[PDB]
Amino acid sequence: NAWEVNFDGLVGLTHHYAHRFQVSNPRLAAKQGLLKMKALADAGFPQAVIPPHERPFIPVLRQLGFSGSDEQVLEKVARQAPHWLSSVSSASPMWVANAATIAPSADTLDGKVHLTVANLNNKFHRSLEAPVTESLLKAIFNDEEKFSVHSALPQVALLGDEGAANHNRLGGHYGEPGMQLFVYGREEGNDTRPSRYPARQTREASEAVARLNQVNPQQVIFAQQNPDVIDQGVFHNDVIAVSNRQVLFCHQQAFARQSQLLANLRARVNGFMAIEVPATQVSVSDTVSTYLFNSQLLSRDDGSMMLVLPQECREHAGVWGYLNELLAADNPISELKVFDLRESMANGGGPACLRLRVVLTEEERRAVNPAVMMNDTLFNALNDWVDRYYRDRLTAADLADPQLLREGREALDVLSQLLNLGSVYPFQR
Amino acid sequence: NAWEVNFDGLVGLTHHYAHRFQVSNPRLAAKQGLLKMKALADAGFPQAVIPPHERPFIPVLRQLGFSGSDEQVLEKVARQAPHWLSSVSSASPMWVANAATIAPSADTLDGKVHLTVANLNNKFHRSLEAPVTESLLKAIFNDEEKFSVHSALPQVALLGDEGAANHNRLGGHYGEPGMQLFVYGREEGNDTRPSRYPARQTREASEAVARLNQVNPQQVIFAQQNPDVIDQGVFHNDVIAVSNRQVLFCHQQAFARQSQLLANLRARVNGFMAIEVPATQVSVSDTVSTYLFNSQLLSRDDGSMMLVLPQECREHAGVWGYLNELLAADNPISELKVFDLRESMANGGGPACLRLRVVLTEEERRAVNPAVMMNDTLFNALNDWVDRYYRDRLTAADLADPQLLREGREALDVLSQLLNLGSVYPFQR
Ligand SMILES: [K+]
Ligand SMILES: [K+]
Repeated sequence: NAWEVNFDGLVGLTHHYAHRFQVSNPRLAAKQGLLKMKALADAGFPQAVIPPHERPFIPVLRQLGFSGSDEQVLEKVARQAPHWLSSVSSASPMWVANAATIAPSADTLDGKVHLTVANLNNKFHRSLEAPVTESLLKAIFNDEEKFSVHSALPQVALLGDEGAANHNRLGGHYGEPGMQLFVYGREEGNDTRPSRYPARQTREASEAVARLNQVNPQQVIFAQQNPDVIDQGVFHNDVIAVSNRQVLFCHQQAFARQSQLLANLRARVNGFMAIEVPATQVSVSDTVSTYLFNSQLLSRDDGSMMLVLPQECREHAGVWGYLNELLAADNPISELKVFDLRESMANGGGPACLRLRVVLTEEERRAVNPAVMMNDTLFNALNDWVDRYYRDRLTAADLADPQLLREGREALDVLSQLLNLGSVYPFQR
Repeated sequence: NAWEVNFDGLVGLTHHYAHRFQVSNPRLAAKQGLLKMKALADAGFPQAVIPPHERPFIPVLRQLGFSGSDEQVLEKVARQAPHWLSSVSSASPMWVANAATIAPSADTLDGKVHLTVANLNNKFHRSLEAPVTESLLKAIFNDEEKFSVHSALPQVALLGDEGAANHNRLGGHYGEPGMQLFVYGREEGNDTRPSRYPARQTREASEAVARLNQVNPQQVIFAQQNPDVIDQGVFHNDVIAVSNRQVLFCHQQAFARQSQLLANLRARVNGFMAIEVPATQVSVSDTVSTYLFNSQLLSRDDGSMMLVLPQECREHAGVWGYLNELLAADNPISELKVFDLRESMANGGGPACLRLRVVLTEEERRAVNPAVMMNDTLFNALNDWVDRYYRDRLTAADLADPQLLREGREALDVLSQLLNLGSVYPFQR
């Protein structure tokens, strides 16, 4: 039987702000993330980890015209065009919800697990991720008889893809064929689209990923996000809705043709249950500020569920009130769990943004690189690694420091050994 | 003694329309282009050629999720999503003015000729060109002691680059250090930008290419295109202005701060002469429909110049009238030459769009692959090749034909032998 395994992103050393804060705490950011990972693991929810990337990323600076040695390039950019430093030093890869789109073997035509890297074309600093993200996935899901990793879609606005963050999977047990729901923000020919915040996900992209992941045509549904919610701050579906098994926890203003979509899911998903949060109870604004929907909806063995939320949801009387009501109402959600993720939330990432859901059978679980599976040993090893290399204070100005560069290179080289990934980074090649 | 050599694009076999004409004539399109090439060569203007690309381009269709053999992929796309066929079968590479940005050795810090491939990120069908365009340039400008080809900038809207079409070079003799003028349509932070037709060229990209091409900082000027002209159809600078030696032939509504730009050129370029066409005489509309500014401004040995224009300029009484006046006025232009380029103009390409200007010293000219330099032998060989493989009629519907695919592959394989390029195309690797 298959279980849903969460793969979380280990915050990188250059985590920074580019709130009125300019000083970040990389070390604390990583520790907060590790704590969430460990807690869930300890509670019985399969957990794994995905490492940070090479930052600053000098290769793209060379692509931009700066030549010399890594340190000279860094110096030239610092002196001539320092704004690029921030753009090539983001710890954004930590939000693995955007790393790729997953298709469990129960939904594929060739019976293998498929993962398609997201190009993340809309944002320059995130578009840099794809190549390295592909290497990491291939080093983690290395067994080609069980896993199939596809390269990201062409890097153009027409095929903007933000991955799992806009993906959903509904059904009975995880191991059974499920219904996949792809949410997009825009499509060619459709005049209905955001007018203040461009849509990062296009239907053309979603459909291509569906194709690449060999998804059964009858087990896929494409739905357009409500354009008005996007203009309010919902840049990904995972900020206004989340799914798990037969449940779809969403805001009433989440989808363009919501009524139609839900009815369709009810007809196609056995026992499907939609939990819509009316705007009266919680507004879109409240949703965006608390990240109520960027929560993880987990399943226990008895069929009950747990909601993992960021601290902002508890600090908001209105949302907390709603959650306690939901807890007592007639539905699977029987527990609420809150985590302090201030560092990630400062840059726009909640509990779900930091994780990538991968349903794996018992045999597939065994095929995954064991060095990335969470347990006491990995937890302690990572914590020590963080205490050794991560700084407690960082600003954009420190990105020009050659020593930060050197520290990050050693750190990643040591981590690649710890996670048994080999020479997975560009600088190692 | 350096000369400016024109490298024209040989129209590909899939030239088609995706006016209301639906039937294209690939063969005629190629022959019209060859005729212009030959005429200029015969008149004494150094001329060379750049081959078409692999079309349909199946590899991108696979990236989009269609698997199987080349024929099956083609079949699946034709049946499932036929609109992709057109987007991967464009003969757009013919407009080599967008292939890359050139820096003559007289302007470079390392004394070599630099060529940076344009990403052409704005349009999906043209963004496919970069990789193959890079291989072709490296096979034509193969001597690395004389030429340096740099890969295209990252494929993101922030770094949209359309190449030479937005470039200009002013100065005395071609071989002397010249003043480079980079024209862009938008830049970050600048609220001044097109509002109807997105700007394909960003200042950030222009500046990066300037760096890649090792351009002397004092020999470069960045100027913003007038946003109002862009919204009227001027998607590239070579549709509203053209330079040559000490002359800059442009429309009065060409640049944002025109007065300041021209005064600056007057101060930095000896003998600089700006020929501004007032709106009263020729409107922007007239400009866009006739392609008056997408003309080639050539130099003869005595210092006189010749304007190479598309038929549309002669057919427009107003523009033709202005040209005759310009010919008699006090300036270097002493001759007008018109060519029939209806096929290319049908898709938005005039004489200049079909050519890439490369200033080369005598030694550099000798270093260029001799097999692509224009002469009677190459001219006759190419015309025969065209007659053998090009169809007289074509529509988007024919792009699904496996036989057209096979014809194009053999044609390109034979052409690669004729032009002594080796296995330069993906299908040959
Ligand atoms: K409940
Ligand atoms: K004249």
